[PDB]
Amino acid sequence: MISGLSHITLIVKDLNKTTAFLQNIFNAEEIYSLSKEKFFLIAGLWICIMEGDSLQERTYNHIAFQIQSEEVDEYTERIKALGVEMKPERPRVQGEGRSIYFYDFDNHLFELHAGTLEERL
Amino acid sequence: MISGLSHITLIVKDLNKTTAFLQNIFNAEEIYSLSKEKFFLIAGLWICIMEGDSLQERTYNHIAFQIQSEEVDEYTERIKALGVEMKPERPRVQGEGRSIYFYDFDNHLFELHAGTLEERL
Repeated sequence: MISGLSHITLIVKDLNKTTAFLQNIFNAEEIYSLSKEKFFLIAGLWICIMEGDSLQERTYNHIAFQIQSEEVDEYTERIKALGVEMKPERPRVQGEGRSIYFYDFDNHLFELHAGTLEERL
Repeated sequence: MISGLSHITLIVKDLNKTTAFLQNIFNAEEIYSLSKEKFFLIAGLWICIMEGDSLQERTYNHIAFQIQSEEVDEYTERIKALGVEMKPERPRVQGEGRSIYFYDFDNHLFELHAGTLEERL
């Protein structure tokens, strides 16, 4: 059996810049910083960031984090207030919960979803 | 606080084909199958697969799953035995554990790593 997820590794052009973004929105705790890179825990999740022009084009391939209903509006606020790229919010299926999509500086699509797979069925 | 991860969504050209791959290697349990898509649990992990030519180029952006030391060789075997693209294995820091990298059919890089972030520091 595969244990769980080990980590997600993401490649970004500016390190420091992505960092502030992460610890601002996702509130990542850094673990530490040869080759320039940094580790983070986001919602107990091992995220690794490596510097590099590896940012090929925008796709629907994305990571969704679980937030909670009341948080959606507050989180919308935060993302806007960092001037990060944030799509307008579409209503799903009033029983499928809400989602917000926004990018980091490096073509990375993020979703904040609210409403468990469990109920999502 | 962000709860955990909600799900990772991946875009693949052939659905059925990716599927077999997933449930073969990662042993994903399907949850179910408008628009063609399928859900899976991989190591208690909500993975969603959507059909689409959205497979922009190969990068180091990747997902690593946690496996265990003894499994490494067996898992190497499996990946080879599906004829999926698998990089040759590099020894890391004899105290940083081992890793294996391989692609799905759609420029998706996967890592199977063995050895906790905890000890990885």
